[PDB]
Formats: sequence, C-alpha cells, structure tokens
Amino acid sequence: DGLNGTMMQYYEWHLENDGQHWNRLHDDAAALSDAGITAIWIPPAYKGNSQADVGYGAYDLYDLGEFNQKGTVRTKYGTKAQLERAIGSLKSNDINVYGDVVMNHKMGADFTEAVQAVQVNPTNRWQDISGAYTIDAWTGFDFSGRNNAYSDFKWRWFHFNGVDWDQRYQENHIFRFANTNWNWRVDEENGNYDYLLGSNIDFSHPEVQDELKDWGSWFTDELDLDGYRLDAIKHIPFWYTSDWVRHQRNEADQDLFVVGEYWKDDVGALEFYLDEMNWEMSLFDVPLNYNFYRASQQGGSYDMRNILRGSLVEAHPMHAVTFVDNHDTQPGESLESWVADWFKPLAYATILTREGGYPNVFYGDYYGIPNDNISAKKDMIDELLDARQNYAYGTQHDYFDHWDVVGWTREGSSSRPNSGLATIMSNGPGGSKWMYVGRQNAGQTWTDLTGNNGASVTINGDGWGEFFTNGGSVSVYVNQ
Ligand code: NA
Ligand code: NA
Ligand SMILES: [Rb+]
Ligand SMILES: [Rb+]
Ligand SMILES: [Rb+]
Ligand SMILES: [Rb+]
Ligand SMILES: [Rb+]
Ligand SMILES: [Rb+]
Repeated sequence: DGLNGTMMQYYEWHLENDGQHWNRLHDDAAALSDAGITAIWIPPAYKGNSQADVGYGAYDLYDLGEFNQKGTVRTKYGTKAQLERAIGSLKSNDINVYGDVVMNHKMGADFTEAVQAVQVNPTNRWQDISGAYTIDAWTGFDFSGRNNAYSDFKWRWFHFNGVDWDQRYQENHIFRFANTNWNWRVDEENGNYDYLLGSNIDFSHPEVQDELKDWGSWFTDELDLDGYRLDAIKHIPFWYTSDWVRHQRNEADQDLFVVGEYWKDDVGALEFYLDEMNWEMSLFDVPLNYNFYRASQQGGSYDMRNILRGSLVEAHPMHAVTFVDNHDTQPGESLESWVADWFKPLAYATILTREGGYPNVFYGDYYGIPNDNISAKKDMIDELLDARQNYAYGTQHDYFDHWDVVGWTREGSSSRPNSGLATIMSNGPGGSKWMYVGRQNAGQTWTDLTGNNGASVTINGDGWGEFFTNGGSVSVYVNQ
C-alpha cells in the first residue's frame, strides 16, 4: 500500500498512424507500472475527422475504432478490441486509466445544412459584424456505418450554435447561429471564448445535456475508466461541465479522478473555475507549465526563487496536475511553449520529487519525439520516477533561497524504509547548499540518483548535509 501516484500521457502529436498504438500500450503496461507509473491518460479513443486525426477532431464519440466511418474502421491508435485488450493489461498491472473527453465540438459532419447566421468579431464574439444571412454549415451527423449501435441520437445544426466555415460562399468567419446564444459561463478572452473550432455545441438544449451525460456513462462503462482528462473546458459552459461530472460519479460505482484542461497562464482564472466547480476536480497546472517555459527560454538570469510563484500547485497542491509539456506545447503545435532539453530535467524533478501536486509524464519526453529530432529522456525520467516511487516521502523542507541554486528535501517515512531525498539544482553556475533532512537520518551517506554529481553527502548529528550541483543541472541525493 502507500501512495505517490504518477500519471502519464501515453501519446504525442506526431505518433505514427499505424493503428498499433493500443497494442504498444498493452505490451508496455508492466514496464510502466514497474517504473513508477500508476495512471495512464489515453488520447480520444473515438473516431475523428479522419483516421490520422489525433482525436480532437471528434466525429463520433460512440465509434471507438469499431465502425467503418470517415474513411476508416480503426482510429489512429487502433481497433476497439485492441484498446479493451490494452486496458485489461493496464488494470492487471495496477494502472488507472483516464479517458480524454472532447465535448466542446464535433467535426466531420456528413452533410451541410442551411442556417441563418451572423459573423462576429473574432476578438470579441459578443459583437456581430454582419447581418444575419443563410450559410451552409456542416452539422448533419448520421453515423452511417454504426447503424445506431449504442445510441441513435443524430446531430443537427440546431444542436450547435456556431461554426468557422460557410460552404455556401466558401469563406472563413466566426459564425454565431442567428437567435442562438454563445454558451455561458465560459472564458472571457475575446469577450466570449465559447467558440474555438469545428461545430460548437450549444448546451442550452436539454436533449444535448442528456446525450452527453448518457454518452459519458456509456463511455465510462464500456471502457471501465477511473477518471477523465476533460478537453477544452474553458470553452465549455462551466455549469454544464460541473453537472456532467457530478452525473458521472452518480452512475459509476468506481471512483473517478477528473483533471480538466483549462488552458490559461493565469492561476486566478483557474481558481475561479475551481470555485465554480466546487473543487470536485483538478486542473493541469498551466502557469507552472509556462513558468518552466519562461525559464527554459530566459536562461540562468531567470530567478529560480519564483519558479513556483504563480503556479497552481503552489496554492492548491491538492487540485493541481503538474507536467512539463504535451501535444499542444510540443514544437510546431498550436500552444507551443516547449521546455528545452537543458531545463527539462529540472522541471521534471520539480513536479516529481515534491509533495504537492499530481505529476504527469509526457509520452513525447519519455520516448522522444522523432518528428522533431527530440531524444527520448527515458533514462533521466526513470531515475526521477525511482526517486518519486521510493524516496519522495515524509516531511518536506524548501530552500528557494537563491536565484540560481535552490533545492528541497523529504525526511522519508517510517512506513517506507530508506525513503528520504534531497533535491538540488541550479539554472546557473553550480553551487552547494546546507539543507535539513531529519535528524533521524544522521550518519547516513547519500548519493545522486541522477549521476549528475559525484559528491557523496554524509548526514551529520543534527540531520544536516551539504549538497552540490554543477551549473544548469539537477541532482537528487538519496540513501541508496
Ligand atoms: Na464551446
Ligand atoms: Na538564476
Ligand atoms: Rb461510412
Ligand atoms: Rb455512484
Ligand atoms: Rb511547457
Ligand atoms: Rb528514512
Ligand atoms: Rb546518469
Ligand atoms: Rb548508502
């Protein structure tokens, strides 16, 4: 028993469209469990716009690589049977499975429909910039191929309220359907960030509200999930996300972890959303994400004392999911804010060896991102996992007392023999620092699990030791 969980996003933007990913997941289970991974966040497992869609161009939430639709049976990751087989593997290996959930929109409509619409100011959706006129939007969904298995709900323009393309005159505009309202409440960037892309779902319709609740349960039961990764929730009316969440926990016997992706470098904005959520879920720590980014970008001059400043984990470590990067921040993607190889080791140590926050390992970092010649960091990360899995326990002591060199420690716990660790790093010239680690660990001799520093540190009578690190490096001394 015990604890210390570590989540892993098992996919990157440029994975190969060989539909063999679910299978890899299945053969990788044990290795991941053993390495310290306790939970896996899988990508949207339902049929998207096309076979090579990463998952967010969601077409049919009921087709998990089972029906021949959108030019393919399988999804980019594989067939429904292979995914169920993978999940079984993860389960028997004690890894929780969280599903990525896309409810903000739908894409790949089978046919267009005449709709009265108005163009809105892109920087202020509240403002129209054209009169109402008929446009041909792609909103008709009949799911030919599924033959109403699991559900016969058909989508139509009136279930939506906006699109960014008009097939009639063939132009791009942010179209608000006439006489419909933008969802609310939602992020106020651009005035009203309800619309992002694809066919935007309007949740005011009760039949919509139930179809997604009904689907959610179907989904959860069909895959035997343990939680969800909620996509683009800052564009989804808050009240409904909340209702939806509460609805799922109501139908499912098993516990359900919930992390929502409210993407905004602004902790307040996330706290507000969390208030509205009555803290019934966690949120990826995006400010932290950009903190790491800013640091990776600036170099040593960056004042390491403010590395956690602004983060979410800093203020509500209980509802923060920490990470360094993802498919949106990887090079070339929409939200690019990639943490360079030099700083990435420090960032991972920060979210992996500290007590606050639920850390998430990025598939791209772990196995590398070939497309962009980014090396796999399995080695650097496994050592930290070993740290987290076996040494990151007990009382914590922080030392963000210097702009370049900073560190922290964990006294270890009675329940976990030999646990205990001291993390130190510098984003500038190297240095050393005296840190407390628990008088009960006196006389022990600690060494760096990362091998970035040969120093052998001995704990004195008072429980103090002097730890070292070279420039731009991180070390995690433990009693191995
Ligand atoms: Na929306
Ligand atoms: Na510095
Ligand atoms: Rb089809
Ligand atoms: Rb329940
Ligand atoms: Rb990042
Ligand atoms: Rb200990
Ligand atoms: Rb090493
Ligand atoms: Rb030792």
